[PDB]
Amino acid sequence: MLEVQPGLYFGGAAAVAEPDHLREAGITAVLTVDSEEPSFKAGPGVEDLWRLFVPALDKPETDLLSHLDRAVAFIGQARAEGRAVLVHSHAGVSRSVAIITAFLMKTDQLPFEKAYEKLQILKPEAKMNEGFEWQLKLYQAMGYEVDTSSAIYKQYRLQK
Repeated sequence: MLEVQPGLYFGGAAAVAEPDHLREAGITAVLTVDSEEPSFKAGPGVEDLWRLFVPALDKPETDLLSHLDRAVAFIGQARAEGRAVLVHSHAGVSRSVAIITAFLMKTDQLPFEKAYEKLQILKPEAKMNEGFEWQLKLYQAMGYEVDTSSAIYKQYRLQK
């Protein structure tokens, strides 16, 4: 695991491996970006845990742009309701980061590279593939928002 802001963390397998390790941090909401949606062990607090699953792989033609709005609102509402959010994936380097960045970006209208920086800082390991990169870049343009009934969107999706 690893923090990004007060009540913002991100990582991989060993992060959401054992949920008990979570109650340590004070996390009661978990956003997941992985090949398959996860299972958690019976444990205490696991049932009052928020969960949002973004279906994605680390491949460059994985549609993340269509989840950026929802993933950001989740982390947003999560915080507005109290809890520590954990954005994770098999290795919290691309998928995870990708969205972490996206949040940082929208929240304070930040230029892709500006927000992606603070992440490069915190984690040098940060290697977000090019697809998520231009998808995020594209987000800047759209106004850090995604108008599904927009020609840019409809085309983007058309291809992908």
